Amino acid sequence: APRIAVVGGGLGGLALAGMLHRQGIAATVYERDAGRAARTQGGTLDLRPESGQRALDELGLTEAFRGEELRILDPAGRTLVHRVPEIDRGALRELLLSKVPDEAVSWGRRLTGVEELPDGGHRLEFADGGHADCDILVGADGARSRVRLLLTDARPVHLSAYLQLAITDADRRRPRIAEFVGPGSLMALGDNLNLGAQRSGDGTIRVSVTTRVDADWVDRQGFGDAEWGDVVARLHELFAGWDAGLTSLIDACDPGSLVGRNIEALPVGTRWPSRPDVTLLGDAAHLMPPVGEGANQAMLDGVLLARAFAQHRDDPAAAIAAYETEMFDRAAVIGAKSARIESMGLAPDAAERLASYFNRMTAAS
Ligand SMILES: Cc1cc2nc3c(=O)[nH]c(=O)nc-3n(C[C@H](O)[C@H](O)[C@H](O)COP(=O)(O)OP(=O)(O)OC[C@H]3O[C@@H](n4cnc5c(N)ncnc54)[C@H](O)[C@@H]3O)c2cc1C
Ligand SMILES: [Cl-]
Repeated sequence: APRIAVVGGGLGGLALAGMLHRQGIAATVYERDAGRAARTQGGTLDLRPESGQRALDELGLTEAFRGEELRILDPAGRTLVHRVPEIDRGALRELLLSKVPDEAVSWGRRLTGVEELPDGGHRLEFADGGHADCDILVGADGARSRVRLLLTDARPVHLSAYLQLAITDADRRRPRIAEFVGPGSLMALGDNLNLGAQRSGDGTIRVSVTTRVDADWVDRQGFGDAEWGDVVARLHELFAGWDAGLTSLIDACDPGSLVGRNIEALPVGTRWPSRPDVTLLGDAAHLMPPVGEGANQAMLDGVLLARAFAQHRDDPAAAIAAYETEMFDRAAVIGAKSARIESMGLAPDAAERLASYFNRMTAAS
């Protein structure tokens, strides 16, 4: 009856804990957040049949779980290509929490250190000064995982800056733009600089800026201290030369609503020697850019690892090793494909590359 500790009550950590519980296996989730909705989580996720949806199915949440047009543009506004499972992130977290016993999540416990024990297992050190011991440790603590360092010294590599703005109540307040975006999404591809817009089912349009810059670029802009007029002017300067129709999205956005982050990823094919009493899942195991659909993979990781523990109830080393063999292979395949997509879609000549792809395919007609 090993004491299993799961650091991180995110998508993967909760999926693991819920699936272990459904197999009769107790585990404790240690989560830095003060409560179940301490951190706002806006937007929607598309869950895939083989991953996100499979997890909800195995968790017993299939019932509970229940136009996506896409336009790709160039900076002049020309449509390069045209194409014609959704769940709110907050609602998904509620669904996952409903399958984890309430008393098995320790809120407000932020892992700051791990000390290996001679007899096996680990001592978990927390910011509040307390500790907890376990026999099995699962790192489910996200992109900046603290547990990851027990398995590998591999670090996330910086890829890009990502800025997120909003248009609230677009149908009433910005009807032209609402009609221009429509019910799906659009992405305009420039020179190491992309502009995206995605309509949500709550009446809002999310506007994004992605640009190939160094890790300190977001901080250097000082958006959080700037007057909104200056933020808009700087963004127009960033998009100099673009079609004024496209860049009017900037002026339509809710004043004061800009969140900036860095997009990063562990190197493709990252893996490690399997250890007998500790492992990783989700972003901790294999952080990828958003195109890697890491929410889906973290949920899949969680239920596959639980199945492995239940398949080897007398040997957690065998469970961890079986889980990792499959997880290493899946992460390598998806990581390589995500890296091709991320580097082709954000490039000095991104629009040209996309057009060339279809021009080439015509020759095979
Ligand atoms: C901009 C953006 C868009 C994305 N879009 C999509 C999409 O459309 N589809 C998709 O499938 N994926 C998407 N992803 C990826 C997805 O958000 C992540 O891959 C996913 O959340 C990984 O889940 P996780 O459980 O591994 O980590 P997380 O969900 O980040 O959970 C980690 C948890 O650990 C906690 N924690 C962290 N450190 C500690 C500590 N020291 N002690 C205790 N607790 C700690 C955190 O508070 C958190 O609760 C997107 C990601 C980004 C950045
Ligand atoms: Cl309008």
